[PDB]
Amino acid sequence: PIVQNLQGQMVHQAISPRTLNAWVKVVEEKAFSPEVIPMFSALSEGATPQDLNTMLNTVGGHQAAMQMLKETINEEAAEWDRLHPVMREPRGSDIAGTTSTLQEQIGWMTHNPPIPVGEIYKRWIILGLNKIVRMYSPTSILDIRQGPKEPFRDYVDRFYKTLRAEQASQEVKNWMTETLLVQNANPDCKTILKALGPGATLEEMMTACQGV
Amino acid sequence: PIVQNLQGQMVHQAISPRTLNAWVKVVEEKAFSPEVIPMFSALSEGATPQDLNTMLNTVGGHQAAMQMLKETINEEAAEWDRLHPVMREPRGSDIAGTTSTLQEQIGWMTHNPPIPVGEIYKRWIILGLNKIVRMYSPTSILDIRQGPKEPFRDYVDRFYKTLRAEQASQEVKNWMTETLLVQNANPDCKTILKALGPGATLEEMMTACQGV
Amino acid sequence: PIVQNLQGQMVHQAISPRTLNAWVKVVEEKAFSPEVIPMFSALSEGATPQDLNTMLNTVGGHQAAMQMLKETINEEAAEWDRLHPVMREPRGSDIAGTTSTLQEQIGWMTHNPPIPVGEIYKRWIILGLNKIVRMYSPTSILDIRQGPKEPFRDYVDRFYKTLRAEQASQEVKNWMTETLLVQNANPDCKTILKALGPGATLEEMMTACQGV
Amino acid sequence: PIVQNLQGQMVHQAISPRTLNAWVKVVEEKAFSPEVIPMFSALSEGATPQDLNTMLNTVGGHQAAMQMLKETINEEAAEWDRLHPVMREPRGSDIAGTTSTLQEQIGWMTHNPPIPVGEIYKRWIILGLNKIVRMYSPTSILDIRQGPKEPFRDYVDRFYKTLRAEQASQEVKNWMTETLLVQNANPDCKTILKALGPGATLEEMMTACQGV
Amino acid sequence: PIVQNLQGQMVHQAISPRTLNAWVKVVEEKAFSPEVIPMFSALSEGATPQDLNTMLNTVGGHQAAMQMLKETINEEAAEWDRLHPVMREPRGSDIAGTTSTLQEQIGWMTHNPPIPVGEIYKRWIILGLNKIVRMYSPTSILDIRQGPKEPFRDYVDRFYKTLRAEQASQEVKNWMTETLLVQNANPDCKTILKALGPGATLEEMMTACQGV
Amino acid sequence: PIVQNLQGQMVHQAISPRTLNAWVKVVEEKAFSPEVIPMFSALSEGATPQDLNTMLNTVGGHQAAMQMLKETINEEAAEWDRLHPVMREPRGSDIAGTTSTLQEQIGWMTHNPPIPVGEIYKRWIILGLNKIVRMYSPTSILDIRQGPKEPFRDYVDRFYKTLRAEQASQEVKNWMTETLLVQNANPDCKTILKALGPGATLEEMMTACQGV
Repeated sequence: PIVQNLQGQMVHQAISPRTLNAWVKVVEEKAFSPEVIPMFSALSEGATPQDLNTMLNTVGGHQAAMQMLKETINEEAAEWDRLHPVMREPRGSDIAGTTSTLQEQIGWMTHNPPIPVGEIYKRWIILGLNKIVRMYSPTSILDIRQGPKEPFRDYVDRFYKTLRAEQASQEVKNWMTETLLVQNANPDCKTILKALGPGATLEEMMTACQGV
Repeated sequence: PIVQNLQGQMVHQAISPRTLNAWVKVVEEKAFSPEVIPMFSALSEGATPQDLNTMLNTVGGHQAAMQMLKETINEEAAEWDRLHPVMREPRGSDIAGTTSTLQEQIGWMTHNPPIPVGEIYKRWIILGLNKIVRMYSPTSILDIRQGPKEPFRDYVDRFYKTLRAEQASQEVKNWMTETLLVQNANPDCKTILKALGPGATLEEMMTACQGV
Repeated sequence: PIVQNLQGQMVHQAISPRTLNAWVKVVEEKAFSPEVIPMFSALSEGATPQDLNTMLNTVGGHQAAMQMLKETINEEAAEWDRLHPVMREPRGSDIAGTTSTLQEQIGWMTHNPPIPVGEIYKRWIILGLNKIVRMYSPTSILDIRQGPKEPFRDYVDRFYKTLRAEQASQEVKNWMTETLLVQNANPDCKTILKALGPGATLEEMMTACQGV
Repeated sequence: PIVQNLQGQMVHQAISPRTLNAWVKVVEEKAFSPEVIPMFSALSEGATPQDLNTMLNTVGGHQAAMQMLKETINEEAAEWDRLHPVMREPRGSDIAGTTSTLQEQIGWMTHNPPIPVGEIYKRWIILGLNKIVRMYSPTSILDIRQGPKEPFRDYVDRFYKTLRAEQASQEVKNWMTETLLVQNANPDCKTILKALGPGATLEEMMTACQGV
Repeated sequence: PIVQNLQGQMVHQAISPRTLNAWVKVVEEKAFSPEVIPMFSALSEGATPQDLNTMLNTVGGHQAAMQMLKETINEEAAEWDRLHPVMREPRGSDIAGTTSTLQEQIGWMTHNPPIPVGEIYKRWIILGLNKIVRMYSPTSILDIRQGPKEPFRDYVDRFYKTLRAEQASQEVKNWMTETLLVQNANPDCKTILKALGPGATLEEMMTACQGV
Repeated sequence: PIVQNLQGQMVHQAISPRTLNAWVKVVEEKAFSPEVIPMFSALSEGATPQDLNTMLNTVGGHQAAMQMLKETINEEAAEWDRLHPVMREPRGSDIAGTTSTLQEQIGWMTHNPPIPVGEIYKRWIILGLNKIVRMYSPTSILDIRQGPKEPFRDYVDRFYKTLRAEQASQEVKNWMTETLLVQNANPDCKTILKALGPGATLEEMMTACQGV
């Protein structure tokens, strides 16, 4: 993070060892389940590009995913260089924190019109983590179907946990929650849900189908 | 949370990783048992809408419940937009922290007459968590009955833990504690309780029925 | 708790998540063993009524006990209303933190002559926790008796752990420590203790009876 | 502890929940092994009598020992009252924190000539914990003897761990370390030790007898 | 680390016990897997040479590796002495924190033109940890080959985890990711990958080969 | 530690309970393996003699070692008294923190020419811990020999972990690393090592002998 020193100048605060241990535990245990993106944004809230790189580089496992992340960051950095022909003006590799010093990063982040290289880079990281979260999804929403004995609440949990990983825009997810959620319910359950009509909320669907 | 910087301006404090881990543990382990509402209010005490969204989005399981929560927040945000036709005046989606920046959220929360979008949104969240807590209750108070060998204290614990989840107003809960608590006691126990008359406190009921 | 802001005004400090987790662990594990009262007073040291309510409401189990606590607090609040007919003058429900805002609570607690609603309410809570601790005692001091093979130290531990829960005033507890402690010792042990005469301290009793 | 407020007046700091949990763990697990006295002095370093009472009252087990502690504190408080016939002048029960408010305790501890009631009371507590540590010693130093197959280092560990609990003054402990340590060694080992003569240090004794 | 005292002079902050326990856990558990270098740089962010030596000296196991580290630091210190013939000008052993006091180290690190002996020494340490990480790699990238039944994602994880340890420059690693990654895939998988042509990204390779 | 109060005077900071628990865990678990000396110096970084005594006195086990430590400190204190015939001038027992108050210790440590009794005493402690670490070494370097099937890396780890405990000066340790390390290698391994000649570094030795 960045903290102002008592001497009246902008200074780095090192990302806490407790925060790094929390992030490493998150990635190693949850294995790019979609709640990894909000944990990244939460743990990384004030991060410089050096702090962001520290979070990525300390992940030990999943080096296939962490490579997909690096090469996503490289194409985002390339598009930045294309959009911004040449404090310095930061190149994409400066925002990615590879060709810039910590003092340049703080210089940009605290400039009079701030150039928020920590936020820009955290966007490119979250774009890469999105791609990874989609790829690590073990199944796709059209293949989520309710078992003949399965509680509708457990099927709904599976459906929406899969729908978090799915790529499509909110208009398509709206269509999925309207149509697929009913269509993939089991034969007894689906009758209950159809009897509600198309406007049923998820609360109405679950409470109507509770204990079917 | 919000904290004033030493430079004399309002600034964000990121929700602590320890607080996020505590909240995620609460939701994942206690699975919307009613003590989740007070743990939410306790852990979320100073939260901006960005902090509130961070707490909701980091929950990994229970995505059926977390969807019921989101669509509750959306209808609360819609009613806000209806009640408040158009710093900006915050739209419901601004209070829900989706269409507003963190700097707008802090701007409202620290305005000279403060517009407390963190508190307003935390109300809408607690309304959704209430609906979820009721739905995740495995049984209803009229079906809580004492076993013929069950200690009256364990039945009272089951009864009042169920009565926390129940929807009804305090006048109805008063009626439930007066009538159902006696009526659903086992045949030996119920005689002891009836002998106290209708005015008995819960201490009087439990101490009279101890070791029946 | 209450903390003065750097801007020169009284402000809330939220009860720490670590303190809440510690209190919840205390209540859930120790199940109103008498050391719950001092842990409450220790963890709750600076608490406003909102903080006190947060501590009570986050307990998940023991909802029979937590109901006995609420209805104790209600009768204490009723006696306060009776003793104090009508910053505002706080009603009993204001001190219990149900009809008062956090800003009213801090207003009273930091008034020029402070009205210490956090301390008053913590007294009513400890009165209720006392009643609960007595009721959750599995046995009573006149039924604590030493086994023929049991070490006198283990019997003394059982006796005084029971004597903590017992209701009676210190004059009665003095009589209990003088008479019952000897009278309920096992037949070999009781001879050793009687040989000391009535003035023996607990150290003298235990050291004389060690390894009997 | 005591901390000066930013408003320029002496104020209480509540004993940390982590410190209380550490003390309770110490007492419950180590069961008045002699390292409990230094852990008490370490955890209690700045304590007021209210903090000291909080540490004692939160111990759940060992209520025989905690009673011996209370009645030791009472006789120390009685001797204080005898030595000091009557801010107020603190009575022994004021120093024990039972008849004094926290504001009186801080008033004495921060008086212009400070009256250090926290240190005085911590002395009386450590006197009681000493008596308890001696009584909870499972054996006495004259009964610590080396087994015929036992390593001299393990016997030395047993001997000095017992010698910590023993009551006697340093002159007597010096005699014990000189004479009993050799005299109670096993028959082969004792020959090795006798060959060193009476002036041998414990390092010389252990290194000479290593691997006997 | 270094922190300015409130008296207006540069002062040491001791490396936290939590940070030391975290580093010792990292080295002892992860056993110079390549994520040890970023954990070192993360935990050591503000370190003086005394703090760096404290991190190295507290490692208990792996004393073969920690000797390779010391003798790497010695040759780096020798090259520094060669490059810099003779506050003092720091000798290599001063930068390694062996012949310099903590007050000299802080004197250099806070000099008007700062001489950043903590950063210089942390470079020499990371050079030694690199050599160790390469040597502790159980296999080399040309020997990483996919099993006939092994998922391509697990092979990619093994390949890139090995490629982290490998010595070669980024141009050689680029060649390895282009050619060896395909060449060492199993016979069915390798056909899928070859069908993409040479320009395929790792995302394209993994998504094309998913569930082969 | 020592911290300046906001009132402008030097004051004690109590050694943290987390630091004491960390030290007690270190000593009890690692049992004077040589990494105990750097953990002591790390955890004790700012310690007064009272803090140092608190660290020693809270160790529960190993009372043979802790006695060797005390009597080492006593002879160091005696040599100090001999070297320094008589704020006061501190006697050796004042530096050992037994005959001095905490306010005398802080008085010396913050004197205008500081008399650093905490550092002096920490030296005497580390001298005693060295003697203990040597004595608790289960074997000596001339008896460390490689098994016929044992990996050379595991033998090197055993050798250098033993060489940490060994008493001798760096010139003798240099001779040991040059000659004994080869001489005590197993018959196949020793041929590989001899083929390198006498100038081989430990990296060269281990990499040449890897997988023998």
